[PDB]
Amino acid sequence: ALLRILKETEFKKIKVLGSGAFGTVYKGLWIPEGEKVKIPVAIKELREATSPKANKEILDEAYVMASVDNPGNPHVCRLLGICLTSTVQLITQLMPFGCLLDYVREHKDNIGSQYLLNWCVQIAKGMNYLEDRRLVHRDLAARNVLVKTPQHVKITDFGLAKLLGKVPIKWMALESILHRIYTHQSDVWSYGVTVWELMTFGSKPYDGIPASEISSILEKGERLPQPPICTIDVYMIMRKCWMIDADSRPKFRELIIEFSKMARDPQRYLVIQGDER
Ligand SMILES: *CCC(=O)N1Cc2nc(-c3cc(-c4cnn(C(F)F)c4C)c(F)cc3F)n(-c3ccncn3)c2C1
Repeated sequence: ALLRILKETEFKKIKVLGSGAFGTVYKGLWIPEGEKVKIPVAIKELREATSPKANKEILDEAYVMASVDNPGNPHVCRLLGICLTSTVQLITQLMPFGCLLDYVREHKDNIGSQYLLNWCVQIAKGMNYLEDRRLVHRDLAARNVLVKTPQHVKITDFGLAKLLGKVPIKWMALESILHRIYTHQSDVWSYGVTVWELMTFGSKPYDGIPASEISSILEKGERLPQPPICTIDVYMIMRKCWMIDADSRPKFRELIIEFSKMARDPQRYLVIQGDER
C-alpha cells in the first residue's frame, strides 16, 4: 500500500553482513526524504540481470511485499523501500542478531525448550498472517527467519521468489518438486523442515543426499529423523507437515494452537540438558 522508492542519496552502505549467489546484504543508514533522522537499515542488493522483468513489473511485485505491512503482524518483516538502478535494492530495519539459523548454531548450549517452542509459535503466527493476506512465501526456512531480539523472530523474503521469476529442494513439498505447485499447504511442509532445523540446532536436512534424489526418497516414505530433544508429541506434528496429501497437513492456525499448548509446559515436550534449573 505504501511502497517508498528510495534515491541512492537517501541511504548509505556501511559494511557487508553476508554474501551469496542471490547477491549481498549490507548494514547501512537511511535518512528519509522529508525527515532529519538516521535509521539503521539492512540493504539486500540482488544480482544484476537475473530476472527478465522490466523495472515496472519489479515495482508491482515490491508493492505486494509492501502491502503486507497493512494491517501487519509482529512476526513478519517490513519492506521499508526499494532502490532500482542496474540492480534491485531492498531496504528493511536492521535485525541485529541475524537469522535464526546462524543464531541456533552459535548459541546451541544456551537455548532452552521455552525459546524453541516460542519461536515455532511466532513463525506459525507470521505464516498464518501471510496466508490471511493470500501470499504464498515459497521459501520458508530457518535462514529466512530473522532475530530482532532472542524472544522476537520475524519472517523475511516473502514475495522475493516471485520477484526473481539454487532451488531449495530439501525444504519443498513433494508436489512443488514434481510439478512446481506452490500453496499455503506446501509452505506448511517448509514450516516442518524449519522446525526440524531449530530442534536439531541448525543441522542440514538430508545431509549427504544429493538434491536429485530427494523426490524418490520422499516417495519411499523416508522423512527427516526425529531430533534427540523431541518427544513423540513434537515429532508427530513435524511428521504431519510432511504428508503427501497437502489438504491433510495441519493449517498454520492449528500449528499455533498445538505449539502454544506445548510452550505452556515446555519441559514436557522438549528434553534439553540445561533446562534442569
Ligand atoms: C542467516 C542470515 C541470512 O541468511 N540473512 C539473509 C537476509 N536477508 C535479509 C534481508 C531481506 C530483505 C527482504 C527481502 N524481501 N523482503 C520482504 F519480505 F519483502 C525483505 C524484508 C531485505 F530488504 C533486506 C535484507 F537485508 N537479511 C537481513 C539482515 C539483517 N537485518 C535484516 N535483514 C538477511 C540475513
